[PDB]
Amino acid sequence: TTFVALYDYESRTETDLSFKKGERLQIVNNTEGDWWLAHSLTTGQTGYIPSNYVAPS
Amino acid sequence: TTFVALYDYESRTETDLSFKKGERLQIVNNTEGDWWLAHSLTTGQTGYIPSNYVAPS
Repeated sequence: TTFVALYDYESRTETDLSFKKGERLQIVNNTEGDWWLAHSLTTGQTGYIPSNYVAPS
Repeated sequence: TTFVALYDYESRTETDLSFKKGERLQIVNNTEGDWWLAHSLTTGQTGYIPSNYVAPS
């Protein structure tokens, strides 16, 4: 339930969290679900999606 | 391996993918892992993190 960072991470956008190796993090349950990097076979566009918006074929 | 969108999603940043209900999506394996919304107990900051950078307490 409480995780520890193994590496530094520097934020690349306004929505991600920067953290330093050793920081203690708690995951936030939320309605979007985990986010996955995805590719649209319909549009050819690519980027992150909220997993709770999709289902398997 | 191939997912279907259950809902429209409109992109909120430059890194997320917009898609319409019914679109067909493939997930992209990558080194960051799934992303989780997280809260830093060290800094009080909050936002998304790459899951493969952390481990359980």
